[PDB]
Amino acid sequence: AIFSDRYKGQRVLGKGSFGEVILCKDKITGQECAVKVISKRQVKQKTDKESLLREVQLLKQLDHPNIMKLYEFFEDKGYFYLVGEVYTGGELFDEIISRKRFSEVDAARIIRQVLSGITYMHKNKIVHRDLKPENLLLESKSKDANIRIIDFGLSTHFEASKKMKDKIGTAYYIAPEVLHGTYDEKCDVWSTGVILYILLSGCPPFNGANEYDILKKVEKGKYTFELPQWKKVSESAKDLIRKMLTYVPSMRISARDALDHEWIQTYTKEQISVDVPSLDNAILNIRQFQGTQKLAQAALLYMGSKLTSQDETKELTAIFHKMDKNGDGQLDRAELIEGYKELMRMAVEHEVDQVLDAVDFDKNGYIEYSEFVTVAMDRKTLLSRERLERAFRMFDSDNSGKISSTELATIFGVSDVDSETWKSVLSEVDKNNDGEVDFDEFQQMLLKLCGN
Ligand SMILES: CCOc1ccc2cc(-c3nn(C(C)C)c4ncnc(N)c34)ccc2c1
Repeated sequence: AIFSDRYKGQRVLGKGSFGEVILCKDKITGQECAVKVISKRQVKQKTDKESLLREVQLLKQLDHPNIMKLYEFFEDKGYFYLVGEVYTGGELFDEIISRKRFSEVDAARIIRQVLSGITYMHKNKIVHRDLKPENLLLESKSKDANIRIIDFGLSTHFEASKKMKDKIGTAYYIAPEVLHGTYDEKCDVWSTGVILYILLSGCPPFNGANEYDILKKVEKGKYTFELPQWKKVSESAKDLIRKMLTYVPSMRISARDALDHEWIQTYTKEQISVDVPSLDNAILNIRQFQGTQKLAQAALLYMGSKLTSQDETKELTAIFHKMDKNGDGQLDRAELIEGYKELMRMAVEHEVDQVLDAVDFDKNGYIEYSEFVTVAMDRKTLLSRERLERAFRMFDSDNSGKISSTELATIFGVSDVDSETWKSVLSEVDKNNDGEVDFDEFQQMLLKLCGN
């Protein structure tokens, strides 16, 4: 059983935990699916293979409406291919930030689904460990949509990368016992409690300028309902949170018992009989929170893609150089395709043609391969550049066009860019920056922060 015999790649869905997720189509039935591809080289394995294979076969037999459905598993010399159901509703928080109203009832409905999925996985002795908002996908982009939890089972068998672009935003949700090494299924209740806290206040209970500051707060395990917006929240909501954020895991409430809590029972009634004050301050805070996380994430991805495109620019140039036996710097369509594939080994027809459209619209003859390389690599970094700009614009909620030094400090702290380093970089871009930057200056900073 070879993966490529059955599935063809259609389009990339993203780079989630442990590797790329590619939208694929069954070659016979047309069935679309989301395949997580884990590189055995890039990602280390924790357990023996037998244990991994058994857990995988178990997961194929489990079905729950709030857990991502796993269909199939493949393996070759380099990779694992995990074939899951594709969900098109995006990440929960990216929906939440577009809503005009949000109440305790909305929060309770969300958390009841998460707790239902978790309870079922815990019954089968499967622990997530890395539960966070990113792992809550929607079937459709609407507040009416079901939540599907992704990544159950992976933490037990795969080591997470320490690359900051991957470990960004993780510190808020991780249980203290996970930091110290002894953990069980209760760690998922803790992570869910942090998410619930954020839904109801828009602020993480354990917050900080950078990873270590956040982790230090999580380890001490102390948090409060001191913020003004907690006055708008029921005592019942707060009581559940206290049980879910109980430090010693044996004293911490179970996912199953959390489903039986008064708050869940009361606020998830299909008929909203209780007061429904919109948590307006929480929505504004959550928008700020999401915006900050997505911008820091986009910033790191942009720098990563800039480095990647630097390499591939040199490699592709060398590839074409070898093919340039004439030494005239010009190649035809055929040769450009071969070289583009030669780099890929280190759809293709159509991508080349998009480049040739800009270079030689008429296509009357040969193409300066140097001209080609630029446009080829330039447009390949488009997604990251456009996503960076979109994230900047979304973070800039008042449409000021600027981000302040306080905001830069938050964004770079989350990104693990050193305070003195980015300040120095700012000074070089704009000596009279006046404690704020526009998008262009922000982008210039990112470029200097990755050796450009
Ligand atoms: C034993 C677990 O095996 C799997 C198999 C498939 C998976 C697909 C996704 C997924 N990511 N994304 C984007 C956010 C990058 C998705 N988008 C839509 N649907 C999806 N299903 C995913 C995540 C985890 C998965 C784990």
